[PDB]
Amino acid sequence: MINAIRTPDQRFSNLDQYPFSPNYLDDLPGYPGLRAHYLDEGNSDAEDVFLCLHGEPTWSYLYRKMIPVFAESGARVIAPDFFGFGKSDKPVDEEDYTFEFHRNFLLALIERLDLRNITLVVQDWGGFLGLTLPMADPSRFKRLIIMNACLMTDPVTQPAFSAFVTQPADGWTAWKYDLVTPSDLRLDQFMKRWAPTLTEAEASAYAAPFPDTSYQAGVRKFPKMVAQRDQACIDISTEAISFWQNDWNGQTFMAIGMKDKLLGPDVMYPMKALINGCPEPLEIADAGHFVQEFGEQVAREALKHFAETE
Repeated sequence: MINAIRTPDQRFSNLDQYPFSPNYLDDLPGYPGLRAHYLDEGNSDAEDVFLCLHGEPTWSYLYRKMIPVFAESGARVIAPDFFGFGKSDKPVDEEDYTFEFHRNFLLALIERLDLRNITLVVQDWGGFLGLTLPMADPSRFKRLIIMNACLMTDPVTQPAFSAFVTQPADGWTAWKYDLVTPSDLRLDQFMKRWAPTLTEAEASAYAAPFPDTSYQAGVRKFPKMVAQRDQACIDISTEAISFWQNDWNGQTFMAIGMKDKLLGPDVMYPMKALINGCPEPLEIADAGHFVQEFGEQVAREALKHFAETE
């Protein structure tokens, strides 16, 4: 079994702009005893479902500006927290966290809730994982909103998606050094550095899930998994490419956080070329890596784009 700890609800008591009522699932196939938290907003009987996937080191809090917009259009919004993150249970051992550990959780959740007509909404690890889900059951997915993300494939198949692991020094090397080498990891202080428009209250909401380092085994493992891609990760990621090029016939919307040192234009303009029918990217000039902090514009533009297409 997997040994996990749970964050005290008290830590989430007064989160700025997070009025969303909690939903949980403690009975997922392959994840016994592990309770997963997810948001389930908007009309539950909606034709469209926006599945919003977060990355590192965030949780569904990152979608708080986008969720109202999507919901007001008549849609259902599902925003799950990865194990190790947010209000989900947190495995204490880093080795329990793998690519398939998170990917199979997502497949398990989509089946349990039986989600169809999915507009996939992705960024960072939500992208790395999320972009390999449509091929597993393509009839469930109808659209994609891709923000600063790509696939964890091998450096030969796609050099773009590995070159940042090399450089620049103030880029990935800094991002990884800040997350895996501090024994005193203050996620609010980290997020104030990498998302410099965050208010003090917003930033502390990113530290809320982690009372102390014993809750951060999953926050440490994600950077390590980018650097050291395992065979299952490469095979699934490289097979996902062929899906996006050849099989994908759904509506796509892309938005780039232009100030992002790691997963900005040089990762995203390759990513565009691989997604069949991907239009011109909305380039948000003032946005860094966490484009969802400029998410009200992205959400509105995506709905406008999708509506003026079909």
